[PDB]
Amino acid sequence: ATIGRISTGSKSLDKLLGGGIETQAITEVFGEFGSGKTQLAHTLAVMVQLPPEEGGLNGSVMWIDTENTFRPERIREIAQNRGLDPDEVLKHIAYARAFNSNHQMLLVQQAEDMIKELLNTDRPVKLLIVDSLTSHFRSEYIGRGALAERQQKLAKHLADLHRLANLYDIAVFVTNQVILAHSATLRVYLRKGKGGKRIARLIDGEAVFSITEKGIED
Repeated sequence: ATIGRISTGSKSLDKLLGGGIETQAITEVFGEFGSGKTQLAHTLAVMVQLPPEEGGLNGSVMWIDTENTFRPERIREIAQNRGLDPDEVLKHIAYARAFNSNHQMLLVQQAEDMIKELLNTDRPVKLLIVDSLTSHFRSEYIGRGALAERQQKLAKHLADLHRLANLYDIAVFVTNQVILAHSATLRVYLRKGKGGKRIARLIDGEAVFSITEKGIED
């Protein structure tokens, strides 16, 4: 299947990404607390639901939340301010809280059931968010020997996510609060800049955007 692209809401960030976030890929955003990772996730969960000529994929969303940071009213606000029905947009987000890293891993396997169910509807899953990818792994796997164990478990979790992305033509978008290896297909470093702006750089030019009532935009 041909790759799809999802607009982030920011023309600057879209250009940095080569046209938006890609299906059949894991895009990781990483940066300090407050860099805007979760705001970008909320914006993408709306943008993907737009039709293709507006930067979406007519898609539904699955969201795995490890930090209780999903805000339904933020979805509704972004949707309404972009001309979309807030309740329809919210309804197309399947939401799950992951209680620990092992539950997080099961939830990704569980997501395949709904992905298959929706695959031939008019709104197949096109975006799978894991926010935060790493928080439970960081809290649970700590101390001597934890580097190898944590990286091996994360590698398996990421392999599961890569399979869903590649098999079902989904964009996987993950957040990471920040020498270690990584296996996301694209890594985007996010940081605060002047004037309330956020700055994004690809890891291994820079885009600049604001967090607004429309989610993010230039």
